[PDB]
Amino acid sequence: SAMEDFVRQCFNPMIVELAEKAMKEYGEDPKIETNKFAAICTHLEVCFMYSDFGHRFEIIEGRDRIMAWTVVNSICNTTGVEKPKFLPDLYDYKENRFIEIGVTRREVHIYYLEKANKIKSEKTHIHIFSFTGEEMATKADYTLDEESRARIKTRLFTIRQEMASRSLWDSFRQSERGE
Ligand SMILES: N#Cc1[nH]c(Br)cc(=O)c1O
Ligand SMILES: [Mn+2]
Ligand SMILES: [Mn+2]
Repeated sequence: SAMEDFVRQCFNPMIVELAEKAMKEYGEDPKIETNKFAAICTHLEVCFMYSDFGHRFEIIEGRDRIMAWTVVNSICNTTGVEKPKFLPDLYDYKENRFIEIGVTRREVHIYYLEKANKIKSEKTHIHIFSFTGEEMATKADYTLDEESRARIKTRLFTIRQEMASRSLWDSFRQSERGE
């Protein structure tokens, strides 16, 4: 029950509510799949931090599927960018490309390969963050300036260390749930 307490204590209510909604979609109980719960919250918060550091970015993640696809289709219709096969996380209006955001407890390159093999689209930019301050991005183009990426890396490390002080990090990292 400690993972749920930590989640509600370190993530703001909006993020927690969105994550619980995602889990209700999956038919998953956040009191049981606690690690997936924390992972969902962390990925949501990274996506929102990313989109706020720009308005440069359009947030697709966190919307219900109806709204997410409505926004994707609006962007495609008004830009001509090819429609992604999977719901991406953001749209970058400056570079004019969709972005998939990855947050992993494994090596950034392994998860990068996983994401790139999955989405199978040369056009969606991919950006992977770890909990150790590492990143990897398509073409090594990290989109953001050093300060914003620093802010995200700090937040992720801090989440890791909070989990560690509560003896939660070990279970969370050995689990691939949420990636
Ligand atoms: N939608 C969605 C989604 N689901 C998992 Br699992 C990992 C992600 O990075 C992501 O954007
Ligand atoms: Mn997503
Ligand atoms: Mn993502």
